[PDB]
Amino acid sequence: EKFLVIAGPCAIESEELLLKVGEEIKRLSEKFKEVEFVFKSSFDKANRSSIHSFRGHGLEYGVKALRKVKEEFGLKITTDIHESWQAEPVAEVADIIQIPAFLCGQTDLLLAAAKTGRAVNVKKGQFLAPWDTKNVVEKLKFGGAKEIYLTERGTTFGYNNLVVDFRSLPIMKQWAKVIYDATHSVQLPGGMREFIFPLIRAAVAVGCDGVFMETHPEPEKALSDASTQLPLSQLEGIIEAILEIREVASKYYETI
Amino acid sequence: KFLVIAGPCAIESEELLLKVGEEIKRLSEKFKEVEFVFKSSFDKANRSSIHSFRGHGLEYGVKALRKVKEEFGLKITTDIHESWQAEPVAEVADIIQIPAFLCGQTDLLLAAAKTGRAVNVKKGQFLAPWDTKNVVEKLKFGGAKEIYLTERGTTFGYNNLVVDFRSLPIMKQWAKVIYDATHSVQLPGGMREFIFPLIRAAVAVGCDGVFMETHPEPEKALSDASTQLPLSQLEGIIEAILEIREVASKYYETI
Amino acid sequence: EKFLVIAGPCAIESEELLLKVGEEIKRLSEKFKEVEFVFKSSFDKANRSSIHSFRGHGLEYGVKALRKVKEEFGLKITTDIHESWQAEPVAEVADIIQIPAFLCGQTDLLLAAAKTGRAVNVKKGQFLAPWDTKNVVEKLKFGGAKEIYLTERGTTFGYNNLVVDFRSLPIMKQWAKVIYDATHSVQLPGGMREFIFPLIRAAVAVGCDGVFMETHPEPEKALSDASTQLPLSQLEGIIEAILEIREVASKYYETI
Amino acid sequence: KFLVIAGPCAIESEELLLKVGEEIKRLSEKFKEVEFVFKSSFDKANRSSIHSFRGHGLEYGVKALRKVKEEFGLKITTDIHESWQAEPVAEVADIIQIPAFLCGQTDLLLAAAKTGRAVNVKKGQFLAPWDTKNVVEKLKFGGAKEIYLTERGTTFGYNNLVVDFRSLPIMKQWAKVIYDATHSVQLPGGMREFIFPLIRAAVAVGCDGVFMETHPEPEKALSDASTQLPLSQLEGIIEAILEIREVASKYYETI
Repeated sequence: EKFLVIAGPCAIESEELLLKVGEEIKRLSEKFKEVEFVFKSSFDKANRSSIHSFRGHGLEYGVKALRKVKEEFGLKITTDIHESWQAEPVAEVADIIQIPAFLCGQTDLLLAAAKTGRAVNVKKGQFLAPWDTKNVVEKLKFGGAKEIYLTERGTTFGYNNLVVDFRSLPIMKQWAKVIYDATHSVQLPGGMREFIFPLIRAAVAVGCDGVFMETHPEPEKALSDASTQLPLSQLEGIIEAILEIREVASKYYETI
Repeated sequence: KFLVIAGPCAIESEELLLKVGEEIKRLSEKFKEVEFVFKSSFDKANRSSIHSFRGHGLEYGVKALRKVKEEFGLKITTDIHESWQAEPVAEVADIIQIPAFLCGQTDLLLAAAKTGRAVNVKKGQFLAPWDTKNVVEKLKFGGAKEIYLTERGTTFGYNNLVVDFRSLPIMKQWAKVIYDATHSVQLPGGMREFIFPLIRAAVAVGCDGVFMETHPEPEKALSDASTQLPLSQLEGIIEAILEIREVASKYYETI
Repeated sequence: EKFLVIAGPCAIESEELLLKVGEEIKRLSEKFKEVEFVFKSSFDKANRSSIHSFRGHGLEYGVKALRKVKEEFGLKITTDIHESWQAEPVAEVADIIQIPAFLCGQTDLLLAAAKTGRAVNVKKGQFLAPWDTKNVVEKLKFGGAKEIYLTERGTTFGYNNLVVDFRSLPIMKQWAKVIYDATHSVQLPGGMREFIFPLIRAAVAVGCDGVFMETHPEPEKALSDASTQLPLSQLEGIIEAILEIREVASKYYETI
Repeated sequence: KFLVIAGPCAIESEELLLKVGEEIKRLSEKFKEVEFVFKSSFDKANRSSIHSFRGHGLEYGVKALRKVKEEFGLKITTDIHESWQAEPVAEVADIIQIPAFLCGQTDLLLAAAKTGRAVNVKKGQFLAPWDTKNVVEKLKFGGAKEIYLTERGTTFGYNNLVVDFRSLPIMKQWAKVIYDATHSVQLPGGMREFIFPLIRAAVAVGCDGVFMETHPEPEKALSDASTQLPLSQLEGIIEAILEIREVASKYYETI
């Protein structure tokens, strides 16, 4: 089954940044034909810590940029919504509607995403036990979603720290396809980078259906997640490595 | 003065709200020293199961709360779940409540501040005490003047919440602090026996108010049945925390 | 029932330090007659982080100093043991044998303490759930202990941090007398001081049978726990406050 | 070379030790690339219950391990619980194992180093990865030269352990790192189904060896029955981690 790689800059800082990253992703999709790539970027960071941090350029602008990426490269698209009303407009361009970790339990947002007919990817809340994502998936099916993903992005471990409990991959696999978020799982809420690659290797060795990675031409200048966004030039090598580890580990993946 | 926010978890019916409102009114008359605020949610927006009780709607709920504020002259507070609900709710609500999961949603906070009403944010289970500083700033930026931060527990492994009381003095540096006595002991996903003990700790440590869900018959509650306090037990607990506070206040640190 | 106050310098830095603190504790015992005071100090810090930190002056020296305190002031004594063989010699002076948090599950150390006929106080491990102290008490009874205490000293909460779950007081009270350790519960493993008094108020409001506090004439010069040891001149006020909070909260203590 | 430490949890009888030793010997002959070490405890010093199996004593245990080292020529490792046991154990044990709870007991570490043998410390459930640096220093001070740190999980709420794999590269800065595949998934106080998945993660991330308890019939084990790996399953798992390591080693960071 085709492995999923969801990647892109954290925030749609501009339509130019989007096309620049989109070009590299299109190139990788041509090389890694056994992979299904999905371009990701948020039209809005609705929950930055500080009121002074970069949020975005609006839904309208974001959707237009994302659509430009899709038209120009033939890339599938995914972006996250924050309130029910955003589902409809976003569904016009997004192949996969993403649900933020903090909102994984908001019934109406989930129902709004499901009725669009698009695929839905829910980031598992940092407060949520893996066995409790069962009802999240149940809500989505109830709302009409036929293609569902659950994304592992770490769990609250003391203050300002997240730990990844890899037991969650096979548990959530019982009711949905599982994606490992390599970027936000090492982030210190409220170092980090050096742990991205090692945990990604662990994820594919344990077994998942896809990986999610934020990447930017020059992370040091990103308007959000600068410290954890992967340098764009490193994406190819990371992908090649996980496909290699995936292949050799695959014969041992347990049947759920 | 000391704040006591109480009421049934969900607006099961304006009838139930009036029965609880009557008692809160009575206690209100008995403890003139305490500022009571009637609380109840018009919608349980994040029940684990799709097949659970959510409520009767915003309109029916606002109308029911209006009836309590009118019949008993009590202050009101209910929680909002999306930005568009702030204004209609602000018609009745004296204090707008922000759910713990949504404590970081900038637009929800700004829409709350914009109504001019008081705003009470439940500290997320994922949030460090010192990180509530930015939450308060967003509300100030948005024009909020009366701001409350409510302690409701912190994620401790799976399906468990622990109350780190160090948070009370930390959050107090930038806002009035309320202690949520009922959601702080519930396991997410012994509960009741621990509500009063931890309530006593909160007042011994020092807080500006206490938040408690109460129901005539918690057993039959449509939400949080396991943790809602029997209405008949409310007076005794209020008297107990006022006596403890009277003695302990002598030692509350300045900060 | 007489409230227990266990206090003293963390480590027996010298016999002079011991007599100096012992004098203040004797004075307080005369004032607070409704309190049972127990003088505490370790003849050895058997698990400092660094091999270079202060450990002590030996079992022999320590026991002799502790005995001097007992003879000179009529104060009850408590100190901790680290290996089974230490129980016998230590029992000659200690009225209460303390079991370190990390060793709360070592069957032989527990059995060695119990057969001395002395009272035993076990610090609850930072890894231990409160309902699991039941078997610790069972082991002690099996070994002959008739007077047992369980001491709350925090729980592992992420890295380098402890949280106090006050629900543990009424749970452990089901099988033993409970003591709240005001000093080590705010310590950051591997600020702190400002939280000592507030958490002590919480402990007595919830309800316990005693409090444990480390105190030193000049904390800033202590050879161990300098940051969290309470200034000796502050002890009287802390004790007075907890007796006041205890009295007003007492009528509400639940029956276990 | 890669380390594989395996054996039954408790020395239930030198007989059982010989049956397991035979298989480890065979695998030893099959995977010449791997350094096998036979492991078994002569005493379960911290069972929750006083009415549980502890063992048959240090003398009986050392004798039984001696029989394995003699009959099969395999290296040995057992854990000590108090300082006085280091020397007698060092007669047979090639590697002295320090229990996770006692990883901070200076005298136990020093007595272990003094025997001149190799020392493997299980990282406490309460210990941060970076704080293992001082543990290693105590052993060096004590004369230890071959030092191992073993990852066995971290306290995550009550009765639960989580494995933070970030610890593998952190501890590796000052010692060889071993991953304990069996105690890392046990709940203190799904287990088995998670042993192999996490073992795969450990080798994908990078470690110098793996630790696994195995028993001919775990169901009948006198200790850790729920988590000991069936002896017949050991070969397949070893082959699996060698293949994963062969491919993943290309990407292990230098550090």
